[PDB]
Amino acid sequence: GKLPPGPRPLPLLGNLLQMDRRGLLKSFLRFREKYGDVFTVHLGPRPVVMLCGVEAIREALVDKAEAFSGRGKIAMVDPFFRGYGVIFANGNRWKVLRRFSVTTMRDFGMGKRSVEERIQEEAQCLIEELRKSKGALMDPTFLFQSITANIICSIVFGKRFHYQDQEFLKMLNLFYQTFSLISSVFGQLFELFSGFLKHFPGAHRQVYKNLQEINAYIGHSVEKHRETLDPSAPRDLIDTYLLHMEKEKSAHSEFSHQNLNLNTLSLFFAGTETTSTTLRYGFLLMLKYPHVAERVYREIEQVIGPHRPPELHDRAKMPYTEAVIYEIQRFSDLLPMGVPHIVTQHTSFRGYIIPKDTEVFLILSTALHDPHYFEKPDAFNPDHFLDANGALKKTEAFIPFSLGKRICLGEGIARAELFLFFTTILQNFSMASPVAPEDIDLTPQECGVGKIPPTYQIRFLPR
Ligand code: HEM
Ligand SMILES: C[C@@H]1Nc2ccc(Cl)cc2[C@@](C#CC2CC2)(C(F)(F)F)O1
Ligand SMILES: OCCCCCC1CCCCC1
Repeated sequence: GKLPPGPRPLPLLGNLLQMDRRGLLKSFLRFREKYGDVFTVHLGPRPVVMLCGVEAIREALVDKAEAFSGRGKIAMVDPFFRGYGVIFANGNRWKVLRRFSVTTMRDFGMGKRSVEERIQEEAQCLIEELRKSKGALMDPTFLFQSITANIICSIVFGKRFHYQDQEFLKMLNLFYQTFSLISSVFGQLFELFSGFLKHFPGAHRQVYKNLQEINAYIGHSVEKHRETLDPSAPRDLIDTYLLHMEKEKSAHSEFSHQNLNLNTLSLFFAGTETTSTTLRYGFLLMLKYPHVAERVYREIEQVIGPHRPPELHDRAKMPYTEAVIYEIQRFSDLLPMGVPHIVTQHTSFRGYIIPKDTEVFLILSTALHDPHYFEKPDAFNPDHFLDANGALKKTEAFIPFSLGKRICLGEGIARAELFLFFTTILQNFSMASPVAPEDIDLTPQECGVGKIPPTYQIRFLPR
């Protein structure tokens, strides 16, 4: 009837000396073997409760939704955010920010374009730039970032940036580096001992300087918007929000500038670096499994044809591609420990008691890798999402977007980018590398808050 069991901690160090040099996750995986699906680890001074397996995670996020809906914090970025912006917002600030953030994808501008259409145009620009490389080896990183970021900017600032633009390439670089520093080994140790490390040089200081610098750009852009603002013809997200700041009198209110900047920062960042990451991994996987690429190509050829651009409508008619995409995300396993939650009350769980405000990780990646749902789960295989006839077999253990109240509000957009971008690129190209399939190493560089694929060279060969 106490906190869940786990390794016995030491005062001032916690469970430091039972961890696993590999990582926070590899550590937690070892503990799971000993203590089962629900257990307690002391990350430095605090207890944090781990939940593993799809049954436990659903039980928490869905069945006990009200209790498990709070947001914890990530030590590396907390000094920057400190509770502002939808990702790290709690209580009413979150209720407000979330509602707003959702109803501004799901509610699109009267005259302005569709979400699909924004993506469909991007994809073109992209193919019209892959051709302009005339088949050269390149690192796709900067481009995969470029296309996903332009989808947000489109909604947020009402516009896009050119792939060969400088200030733009500098920004996307601040994102990439920040995300990787958070996912770094220091970044993990920082989770454990931020209290002490705060006072010394290290990545945390860079992640701050980066966040400040992006936020500065957003800030200026907000100022520019406020000047040219038209009360009865809003251009984008920013305009919409500036018009809710119509609530200047109503007295104690959640639409601060701090929220504006921080919220936007929050979206850009999440919407840019996670899809881009998935795509990046997608194409590495295609290099290692050309048979899959070819079989996806065939379906595109057999359902869409070689000319007309793919569209969302086609998705129903083409299961193999969908299954491949699902498998990419499942295997990409982008947010292994999800993002930290907290319990909003003294909370009863499988006979244990988790006190109000205890941090709770939902080890999402124990779901995606459950052997009971995926034969040989360590291995990349589209079959995982197909029945006996090659029809799409959805499964309730596929939760890369988490569940319940906090669940990704980009799911719609992401699943649309992954489909359109993937199939459009493949429609017009085929993949080549100097490296052989047998020799392609999938092992990530960085494996922390986020799984970051190893850095690779690829070429795009017109079809
Ligand atoms: C395949 C790509 C993506 C994956 C795997 C993914 C995954 C996740 C996960 C695991 C969470 C936290 C779940 C939890 O709270 O327990 C989350 C939340 C969030 N995602 Fe995504 N995401 C993706 C793409 C996107 C996109 C396209 C956007 C659009 C802006 C986005 C914006 C957000 C935001 C703002 C949150 C915080 C939601 C909240 O706390 O209320 N993400 N996502
Ligand atoms: C789902 C979510 N979105 C997000 C948004 C902003 C910031 Cl600073 C960090 C994140 C965060 C992330 C991420 C991966 C790099 C894209 C994080 F790191 F805080 F956990 O995850
Ligand atoms: O508040 C905790 C004080 C002790 C911190 C010392 C550890 C800091 C992280 C690396 C190993 C030593």
